Amino acid sequence: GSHMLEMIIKPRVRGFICVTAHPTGCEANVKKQIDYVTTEGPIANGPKRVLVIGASTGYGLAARITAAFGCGADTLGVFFERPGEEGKPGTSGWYNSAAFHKFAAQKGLYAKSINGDAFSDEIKQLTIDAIKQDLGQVDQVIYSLASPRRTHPKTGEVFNSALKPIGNAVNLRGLDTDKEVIKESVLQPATQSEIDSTVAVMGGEDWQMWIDALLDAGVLAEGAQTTAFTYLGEKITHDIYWNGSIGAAKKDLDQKVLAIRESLAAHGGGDARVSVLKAVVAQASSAIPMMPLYLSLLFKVMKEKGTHEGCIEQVYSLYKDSLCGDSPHMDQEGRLRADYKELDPEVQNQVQQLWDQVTNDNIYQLTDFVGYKSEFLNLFGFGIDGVDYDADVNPDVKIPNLIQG
Ligand SMILES: NC(=O)C1=CN([C@@H]2O[C@H](COP(=O)(O)OP(=O)(O)OC[C@H]3O[C@@H](n4cnc5c(N)ncnc54)[C@H](O)[C@@H]3O)[C@@H](O)[C@H]2O)C=CC1
Repeated sequence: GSHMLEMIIKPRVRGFICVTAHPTGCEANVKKQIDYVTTEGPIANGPKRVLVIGASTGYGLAARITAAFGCGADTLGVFFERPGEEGKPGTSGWYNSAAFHKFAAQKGLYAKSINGDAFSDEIKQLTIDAIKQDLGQVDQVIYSLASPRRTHPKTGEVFNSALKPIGNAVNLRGLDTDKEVIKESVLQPATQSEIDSTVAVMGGEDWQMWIDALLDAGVLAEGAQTTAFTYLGEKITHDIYWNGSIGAAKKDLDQKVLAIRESLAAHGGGDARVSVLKAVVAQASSAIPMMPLYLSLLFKVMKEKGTHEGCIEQVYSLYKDSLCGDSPHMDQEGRLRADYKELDPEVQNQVQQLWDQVTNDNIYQLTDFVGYKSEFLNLFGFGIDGVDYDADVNPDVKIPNLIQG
């Protein structure tokens, strides 16, 4: 009885994290993103040998799909995910990557992945080995890591990022998605070590080490390109993302990209850019109470303007318009911008006006909290069209050409 080895997978939410994922729904999600790309059409003169660091979920997964199925690229992915086993579904990023390999093979595209700590030297060396063996060199490096912690590869110190303002304490409105209440909480300012720790985790050092180690090993093509993804947002979240501990990390990136750009533009006119993207629902969104509230408001306002979109729409445009096309959105620091429709003055004015009217009683009249909840479950493979959630599945979905570090 393989009924012993298969199970019916449902969402289990503990705190504000979904601790299960559905493999069939994750596959359908990857397919939906692939189908969006192929419907929009090919992207000309894109890279053909692409390394994506953080390739299993969210924006990194969208970049891998865009590169592969939009630009026709062979892709090498790096991520840190949990395989499935009997009675214990793996992470959504694992099932997403299983689906990616499946569809890439169907279309005759190279797909290899490395599972391990991208902050470590050992994973960087395994990645170099794969490029040498399979691709020779890569002509694009996407940096799309998001982690709350980083083990420094030389010293072994474990750094933890902090989500805090700098200077004064601040009162931040948020939405508790477990109790479904509007709630304010006071965040204390970050200590200097909380700033230093957040810069170490979320700044540009590891990104630079990736370029540094790859160069020393000679696996970056001429005219090579690299970009790191980030969020800047506007006033509502600025206490954190502009002036806060995370802001300090983003000030690291605007400097590191200049050094990286200098190294590549001497290498046959390569280029490097910080790419700024719009706010989306991500796995960790519900645990930062301000984001569910902001997203629920932003979604409703942008839907009323016809401009709501998620990861694959964002990154397809970034590739088509900025990384590979001739209508880039450069800003004054030299950042590629894909977030301009979120930062529409009228959108922001409307969100900021609704921000100060939303209460426990009008949440569903003033916001798209419904949409937030649906898109959050979607991340883990739940609520997808055409999926029979009553059918048993084997949680141990395997991945060919998966290098375990
Ligand atoms: N979620 C959002 O609203 C926005 C996010 N971004 C940027 O997008 C990038 C990706 O983050 P998200 O898509 O937000 O969510 P995400 O959590 O979906 O992606 C995180 C990725 O990093 C990988 N990862 C984490 N720790 C790792 C480790 N130690 N070793 C190897 N891989 C590891 C995960 O496997 C996954 O592939 C980040 O650079 C973030 O700043 C930019 C704009 C908005």
